[PDB]
Amino acid sequence: ASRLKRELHMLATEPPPGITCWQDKDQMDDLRAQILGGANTPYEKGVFKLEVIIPERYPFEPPQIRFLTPIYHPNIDSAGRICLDVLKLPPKGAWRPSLNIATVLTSIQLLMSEPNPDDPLMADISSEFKYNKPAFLKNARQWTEKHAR
Amino acid sequence: ASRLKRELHMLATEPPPGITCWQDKDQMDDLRAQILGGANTPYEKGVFKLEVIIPERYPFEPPQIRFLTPIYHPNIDSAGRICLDVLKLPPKGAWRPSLNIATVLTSIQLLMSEPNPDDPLMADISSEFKYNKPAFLKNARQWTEKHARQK
Amino acid sequence: ASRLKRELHMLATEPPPGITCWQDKDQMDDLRAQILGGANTPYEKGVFKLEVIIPERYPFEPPQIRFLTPIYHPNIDSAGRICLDVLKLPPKGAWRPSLNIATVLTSIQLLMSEPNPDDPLMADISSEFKYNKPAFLKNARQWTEKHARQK
Ligand SMILES: [Zn+2]
Ligand SMILES: [Zn+2]
Ligand SMILES: [Zn+2]
Ligand SMILES: [Zn+2]
Repeated sequence: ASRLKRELHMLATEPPPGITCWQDKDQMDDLRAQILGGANTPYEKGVFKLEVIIPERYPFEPPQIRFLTPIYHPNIDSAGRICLDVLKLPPKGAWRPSLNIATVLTSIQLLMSEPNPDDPLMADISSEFKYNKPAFLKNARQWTEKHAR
Repeated sequence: ASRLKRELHMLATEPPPGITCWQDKDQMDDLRAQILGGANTPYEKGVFKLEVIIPERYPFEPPQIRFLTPIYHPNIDSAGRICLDVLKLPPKGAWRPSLNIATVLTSIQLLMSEPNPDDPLMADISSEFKYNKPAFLKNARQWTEKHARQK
Repeated sequence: ASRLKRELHMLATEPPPGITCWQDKDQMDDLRAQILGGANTPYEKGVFKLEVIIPERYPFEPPQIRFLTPIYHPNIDSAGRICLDVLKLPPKGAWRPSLNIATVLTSIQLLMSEPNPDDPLMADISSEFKYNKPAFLKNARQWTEKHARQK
């Protein structure tokens, strides 16, 4: 502990240029959610599990949400990370303390139904969505059958 | 502060249509495993670390297992998630309470020796496995050398 | 609970061949870091968050570090995992106890400025970096604006 304790104090106080390092404490790390796949989307009949972390400064900062169930989507990556305006920090992002967990989950449900070509987290899936939509839908349906449904 | 408790009550009793939100309590979250790379597989020289999480209603739901070590394989992704029948619920999947941690780890070891081309979690890797096999095997050997600890 | 303890006993005493289990005892898991995007790189004006885990055997094994903020780079994957010599053990790697958390964070910052096409975790990005650099720089800039920029 002597090294680590002192090491951490040196990083807190005299870090290298462009670098900072601190401790956080989440309010809650064991919250989970489930979203049903929507009618008239390739995720229909699938059930999708998610992780919801409530960070230290909620509701001033947004919940931190990743998909646990795999999903084939241009805005959702191999690690389940999600690109969405209401999940991004103010002032540039759309999160505010006048929204809540329910509204962000409803926004993720909407995203599943309305993928956004301008916000790629998965460049290959985004390219397929743009230039060969029938192939994208086939793949999205198969992944839903394999990993969700 | 008190908001969150109230918020969760409201999510629990009256959620949005198609959405549910609840609290999980894992039986154990710090359990680890290690699988030695198999003979006559491209993973031979490596050792592979995994995390094993035991959920609240085990053994009625399967263990939640992810590779911590990077591995180049069509059925395993960058988060270490694993597409395998014994890790999925019936009727589609093969989990039942007559299986256990030891048997599912053995099943994952067999999956490492026998990849499945129809169960993809990484699109480029699956395609390459089926259509450009020599490139797959070269990449799998190189990833073992560069990103796994050597045996 | 009784079932789980019985299983852990059996795994400790008579595991399947090639497979072992144990419980990790990390020194620390709640440490966070931040790297400012470097001047004269495509990551300029981005702010990048990272997770730092300090394992049981630090400083004789390296710290375990990944990006939480998405970044477009040949040596960093979709889960934020980082391919870098000082994060790996010898003989293949360069971690030694004379290094520390601060120097490794500085090495990650240097890696951002100087990608390494020998060690690709992202094959498509590595090819773009080698053969179509203006397109690499343009895409790295766009990803920075979309996922890492705060004003
Ligand atoms: Zn984003
Ligand atoms: Zn690709
Ligand atoms: Zn699957
Ligand atoms: Zn590596």
